[PDB]
Amino acid sequence: KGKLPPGPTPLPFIGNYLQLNTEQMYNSLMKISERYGPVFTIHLGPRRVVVLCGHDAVREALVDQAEEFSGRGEQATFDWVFKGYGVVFSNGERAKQLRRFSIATLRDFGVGKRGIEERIQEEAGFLIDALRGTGGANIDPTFFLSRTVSNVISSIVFGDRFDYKDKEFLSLLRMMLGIFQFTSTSTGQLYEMFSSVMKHLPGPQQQAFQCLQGLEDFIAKKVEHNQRTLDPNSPRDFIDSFLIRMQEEEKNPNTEFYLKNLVMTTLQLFIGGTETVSTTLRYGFLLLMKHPEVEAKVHEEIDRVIGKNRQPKFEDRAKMPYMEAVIHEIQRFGDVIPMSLARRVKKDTKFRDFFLPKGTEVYPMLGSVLRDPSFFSNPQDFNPQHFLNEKGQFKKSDAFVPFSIGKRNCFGEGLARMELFLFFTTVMQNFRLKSSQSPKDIDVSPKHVGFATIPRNYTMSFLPR
Ligand code: HEM
Repeated sequence: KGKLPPGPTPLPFIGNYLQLNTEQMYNSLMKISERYGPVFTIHLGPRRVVVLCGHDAVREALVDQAEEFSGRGEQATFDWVFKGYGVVFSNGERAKQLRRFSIATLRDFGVGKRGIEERIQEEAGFLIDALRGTGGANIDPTFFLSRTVSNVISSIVFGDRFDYKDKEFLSLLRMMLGIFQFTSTSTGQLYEMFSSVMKHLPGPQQQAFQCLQGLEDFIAKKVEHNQRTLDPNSPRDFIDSFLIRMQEEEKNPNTEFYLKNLVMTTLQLFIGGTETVSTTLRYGFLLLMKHPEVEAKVHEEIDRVIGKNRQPKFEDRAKMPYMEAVIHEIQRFGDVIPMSLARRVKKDTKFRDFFLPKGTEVYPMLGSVLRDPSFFSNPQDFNPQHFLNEKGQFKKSDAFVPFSIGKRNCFGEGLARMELFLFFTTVMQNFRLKSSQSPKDIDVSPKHVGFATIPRNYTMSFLPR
């Protein structure tokens, strides 16, 4: 039929604003889906976007027509500081160049090997100390977790970990949490529509830019330091590596390796490798307290497979199917990045008898995939059985796509999975979770759902086993 997907009729400038709700974009987009189908067109202000709902539609596009959908779309709040630079929000040659360099530079510093595992196990041991540091008192786990997580990716890029007491470190973590929380509030989602005007007006968005400007300034600082303490044959970290390449590409006018890409790519890995994992852990513990029966089974498997003395190791997962189903169930229910990171068609495309012209933005509704009623029997509930078969063995699912799928998929998935398995397991081995309220009253529903999925604020206590 050679034509763009159908959808609600837009008014000038505001688009389909009146047919949406900034506080609940996902729900609003799904409602519209009920009427136009799993694949439709919506206008976020002047942003013409094609929405993909359900596993089938998403896998077809991002995987079956991968190259066609390999373009990177936009996220206005982040593009405020990134402006198309860095590996995450760049396109074409710039993205091809930075992405390839990032993956390799990550493998050279241990990602996917013994070095990174040992670094994660060491940081895990530091979390344990910190948790015992509480003496079982009821606390907000938020920053206990992000400090631990952030130090993993920090080791890669900045060269070493941060001190848990380092106050500038706390400051940087508050900025990351503040930014992810803002992009999920209705104002943050309204800004996705009217950034052209909102970026110049007073309001919460300004505070969000300050936090981004604060993380950039910090990155710029560290880079300068590395720039004047650099050993061109011995790179200390990601930043030194990039610098090496930069010096090596000075006589090339068209290189993609210059200061701005270094700063942004770094700020992106720092933020990306922190908040997403931190949020996942934070939500997961909430879910475990809400479900004692599960915490109990996790303990049975941990005690049996690992014991109480040695540290859990990554390979231990092959022997812990239940613990594996849990982490998946946590990522599925969590739905951390509900609408993934926008994609855009790299060139005119024919999709399911629809025409998508070059440049069209795409919204892969990963949340609609993690809950596709056709791959999970009770999508709305937290049930590890979703990833286990009859004999209690780990069962994979094609609908499991928290890291998205396709050519611009999360290349931090490996590190994230190793972190999630080592952190959850090691904490569960050493503690039992005491929530501050009767399980039945615990609210596991989200506080904010926008660019991210944010669990509700809560306190708990870690009692020694
Ligand atoms: C449990 C944690 C994490 C989740 C749920 C997650 C999720 C995502 C998602 C949904 C995307 C977009 C994929 C697409 O375009 O189709 C993405 C992008 C990416 N992630 Fe993650 N991520 C996590 C952890 C990490 C970590 C630990 C790192 C860093 C080492 C990281 C690095 C990135 C980067 C650099 C991109 C952009 C890739 C590109 O543009 O080609 N992520 N992530």
